[PDB]
Amino acid sequence: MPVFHTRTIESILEPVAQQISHLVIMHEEGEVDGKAIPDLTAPVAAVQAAVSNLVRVGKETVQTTEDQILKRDMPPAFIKVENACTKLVQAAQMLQSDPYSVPARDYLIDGSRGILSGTSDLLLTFDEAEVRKIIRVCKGILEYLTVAEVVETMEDLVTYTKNLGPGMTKMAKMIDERQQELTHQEHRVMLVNSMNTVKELLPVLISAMKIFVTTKNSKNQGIEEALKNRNFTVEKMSAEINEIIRVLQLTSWDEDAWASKDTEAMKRALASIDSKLNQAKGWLRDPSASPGDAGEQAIRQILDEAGKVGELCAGKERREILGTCKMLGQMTDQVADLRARGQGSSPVAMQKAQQVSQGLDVLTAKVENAARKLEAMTNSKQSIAKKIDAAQNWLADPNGGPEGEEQIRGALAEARKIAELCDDPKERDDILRSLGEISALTSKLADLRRQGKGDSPEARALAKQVATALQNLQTKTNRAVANSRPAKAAVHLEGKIEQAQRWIDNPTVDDRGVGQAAIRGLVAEGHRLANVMMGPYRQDLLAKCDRVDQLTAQLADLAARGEGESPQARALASQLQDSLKDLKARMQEAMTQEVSDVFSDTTTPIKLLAVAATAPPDAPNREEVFDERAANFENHSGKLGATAEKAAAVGTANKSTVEGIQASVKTARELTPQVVSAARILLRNPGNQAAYEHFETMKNQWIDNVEKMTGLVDEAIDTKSLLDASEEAIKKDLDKCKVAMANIQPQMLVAGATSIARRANRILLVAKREVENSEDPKFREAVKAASDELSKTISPMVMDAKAVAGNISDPGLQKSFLDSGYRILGAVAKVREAFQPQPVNQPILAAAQSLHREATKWSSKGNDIIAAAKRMALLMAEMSRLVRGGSGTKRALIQCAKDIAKASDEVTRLAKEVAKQCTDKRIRTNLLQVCERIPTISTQLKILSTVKATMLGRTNISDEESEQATEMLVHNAQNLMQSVKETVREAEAASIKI
Repeated sequence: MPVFHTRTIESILEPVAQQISHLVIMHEEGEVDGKAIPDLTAPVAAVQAAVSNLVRVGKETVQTTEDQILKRDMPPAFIKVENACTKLVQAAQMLQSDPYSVPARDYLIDGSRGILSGTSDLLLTFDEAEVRKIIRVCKGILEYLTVAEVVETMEDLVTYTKNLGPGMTKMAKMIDERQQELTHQEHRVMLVNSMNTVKELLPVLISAMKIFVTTKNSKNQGIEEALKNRNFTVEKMSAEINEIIRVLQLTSWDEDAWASKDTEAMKRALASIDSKLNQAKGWLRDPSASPGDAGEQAIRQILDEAGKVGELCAGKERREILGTCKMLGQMTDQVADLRARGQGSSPVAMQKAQQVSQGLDVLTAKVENAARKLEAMTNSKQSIAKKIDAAQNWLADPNGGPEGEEQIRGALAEARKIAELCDDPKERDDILRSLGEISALTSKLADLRRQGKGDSPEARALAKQVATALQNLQTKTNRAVANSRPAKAAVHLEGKIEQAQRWIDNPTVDDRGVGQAAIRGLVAEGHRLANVMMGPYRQDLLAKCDRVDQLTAQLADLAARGEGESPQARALASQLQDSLKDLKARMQEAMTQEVSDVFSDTTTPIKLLAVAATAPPDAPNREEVFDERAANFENHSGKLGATAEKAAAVGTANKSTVEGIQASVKTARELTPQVVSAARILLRNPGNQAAYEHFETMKNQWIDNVEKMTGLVDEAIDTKSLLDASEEAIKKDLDKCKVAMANIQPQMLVAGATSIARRANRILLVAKREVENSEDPKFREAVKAASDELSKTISPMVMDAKAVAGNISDPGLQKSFLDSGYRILGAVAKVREAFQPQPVNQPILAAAQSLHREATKWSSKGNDIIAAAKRMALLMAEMSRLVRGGSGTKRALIQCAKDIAKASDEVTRLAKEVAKQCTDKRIRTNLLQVCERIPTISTQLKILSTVKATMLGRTNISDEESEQATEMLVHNAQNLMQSVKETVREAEAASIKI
C-alpha cells in the first residue's frame, strides 16, 4: 500500500507518481483508444534513474548496513522494481518495433503499478529500520527503569541520576528528529505530548528517589510506599513511553485508535460505578434520610455512566441498556413523588424500593456483559496482526525446509483460532466468508504436506499467494469488528449535533447506527446536567430530557412507515429537531452556571491541607481535621474533575483543547490521590525537613495542574458565560453578605469576604489571559484596565472585613463594608461589558453531499472558501462511478487525483491566509493545527487515485486489491472532507473575529 509514513516518502513518491500519471494517460490511447504513443522512452529511464539512486544505495544497504531483516525483505522489494523497470524499456522497445503492439501496451501498464507500490515499499522499508533502533533506545530506557527498582539505594542513586542523562537527552533528540518526520497533526501532537511527560516526571521520579533515601535514613519495612509511588510513576513511565513506541509504528492513516480509546472508557466507567457504589444505593435504601439531592444524585451518576457503557456495544444491546436506564428514570421520580408528599416513601414503598434496585443490579450485570466482550473484540485484532507476521516470518526465506513448514503450520493454528473468536452472529454473509476462508488457508497450508522434502520452488509460488491470502484475511478481520462496532460519538458537542442532525431521516447509516448512539449520547449529558441541581430544578431540564426520550422510539419505527418524506414522520422529525435547539441553550448555559459555582474556592482546602501538613501533634487534632480536610479535598475534587469534563464535552473548544482538558482532568484523576499521598507520608514520618518540599512538589504540581485547568476550562467555555454566571453568582453572595450582617455573624462575613476574594481574584486572572490572547490594543486595554480596577478594590474588602468582624452591631461600619461591597460588582460587570462587542462506491457519493451541508452554513457568495468547498465535493461526484467501475476512463481518475488535491491545496492556502489576519492566538493556533493536514492528505490523493488508475480496466484486476484500492480511495475522502468541514467552519468562525 502506498504509505505516507514519512515527510521524505511523500517528497519522493509525488515526484515518482507525477509522470507515471503522464505515462498511463498515454496508455489511454494505448489500449482504450488502442493506438500508437509518442516516445516517452526517456521518462522511462528517468524514473528508473529516480529509483536507481535509491536502489544503488538500497542494494548496498543490504550489504553495508549489517542489519539482518533488511537483507531479508529488500531483495523481494527492489528486484520487483527491477522486474518492473526491465519490462518498461522493453515495452518501449517493442513499441520501437511496432507503433502500437498489443502486448507492449500491456507490458507498460504492468510496470506502471509495480513501481508505485514498489517505490512506496522501498521508501518505507528502511524507514522501518530508522524507527527500529529508537525502540531499543526506549527499551534501553524502559529497562533502565527496571534497573531503578533493582536499584533502590543511595550508592547507586547519583550514578543512575547521571546515567539517565545520556539516555534521556539522547531520547528527545531522536524524537525531535522524528517529530519533524511525520506529517499528521494526529501523529505529531500525540508524539511530543507524551515525550514531555517522561522528561517532566523523571525529576519527579528523582523526587521519589531523593526522598526514598530520607525514608531509607529511617528504618526499613515502612518505606516502600515511596517505591510504590515510584512504581506509580514508573507504571506511568511504562505507559507514556509505550504509547510513542507504537505511534511511530503506525505508518499509515490511523485506524485502531477508536477501538483502543474506548478500552479506557469502560475501565473509567466500571471503576466509577464501583466507586459510586455505596453512596448511591444508600439513598435508594433510605426513604427518610434525604429528599433527593445527596445520594439520589449519585444514583443518577451510576445510571448516566452506565449509559456511557452502552455507547460502546452493538446490536439490540444498544437498546436494552437505554431501555433499562430510561424506565429506571421515571420510577425514581415515582419514588420522588412519594416523599414529596411523604406518606408513600417509607411504608408504601414496600414493593417500590426494590424494583428500582433490581433495575440497577442486573443493569450492572447487563453492562458487565458488554465489558469483557468489548475488551476481547479490540483484543486479538493485534494478535491476528501478529500471527500473520509469524506467517510472514518463515515464508519469506523457506530454504525448502519441511520442518520450517511444520512450525509455519503450527503458527497458523493460532491464526486459525482468532476468527472463530472474532465471529459475531450479525455479519452472517461475511462469517461464512471468513470461516470458509480459514479451511482454504489450511489447504494452502496443506500444500506443504506433499513436501516431504521441502520446496522453495513450491514456496515461491505459495508465498506469492499466501501473502495475498493473508491480506485477504486482515482486510476482512478488521471488517469483522468495523461492521460490528457502532460509530462513535464525536467527542466535541458540535459533532454530536452533526452526527445526529442528518441521521434521523435516512436509512444509510441506519445500517451503521451513528445518531442512534449519538442521541443516546447527547441526552446522557443533559440527563447528567440535571443531576446536580436540587428538587424543583431537576425536572425542568428533565422535561426537555424526557421530551427527546419519548421522541426516541417513535422515530425508531417510522423507517418502516415511509421515510423522512412521510408527513408525520417528518413532523416527528421536526418535533425532534426543534426539541434539540432549545436543548442547546438549556444545556451549555446549564453548564456554565455550574463551572462558576464549582471552581470558586479552587484550592482552599489545600492551603488548609498545607495547614494540616505543617501542624504537629503539639497542635490540636492532627488526624481527624486532616481526615476531613482531605475529605473536603477528595470530594470537592470529585466535583472539580466532573465539572471540567462536562464543560469539556459541552463547551465549544478545540479538539486539542478538549483532549487538553481530557488529559489534564486525567492528570487530576491521579494527582488528587498523589496530593493525598504527599500529605500522607509527611504525617507518617512526622515533620521532616526533606518531605515538605516533596509535599510542596506535588502541591505545586497540582496547583500548576489546576491553575492550568482553571485557565484551561476557561479556554473551553465562553467568557461571556463565565462572568454572567459569576456576576449574578457573587451578587447573591453579596446578598449573602446582607443576611449575615442583619444577624450577628462576623465569621460568615469572614467566610464571605474570602468568598469574594476566592472569586474576585480569579476574575482578574481571566481578564489578563484574555488580554495576552488579544491583539487589538483598544480591545485589550480595558480588559487589562478594569481588571486593574478590580485589583484596586480587592484588598480593601479584606481590611474592612476585619473592621466589621470586630463589631457586627455597628451600622455605619458594616454599612461601610457593604458600601465597599457595593463598589465591587459593577466593576466586575465591566469585564463582560468588554466582551459585548452503475458501478459506484457509496462513501464517495455520501461524502460529497456530506461536505455540502457544512459549507451551506454560511449563506453568501463573497469569499471563495465556499467556492473552494463547492469545487471540492462536486469534483468527487464524477469519480463515484469511477471507483469500482468505469474500466476505460482511467484518465479522469487521475484528473480527479490532481483537481481534488488542487482544491485541497487551495483551501490549504486560504485557511492560513485568514489565519494571518486572525486577531487571536488561540483562534489562529487551532486554525493552524488543522490546516497542515489540508495539503498533506491532498497530495496523497494524487498518489492513491493514480494507483487505482493502474488497477482499473486491466481485466487482470483482483477485486480484493481493487477493493483495497477503492477502500483507500473512500477512506481518504472521508478523512479529506471531514477536515474540510473543520476548515470551512472555522474559517467562518474566525471570520467574525477581526
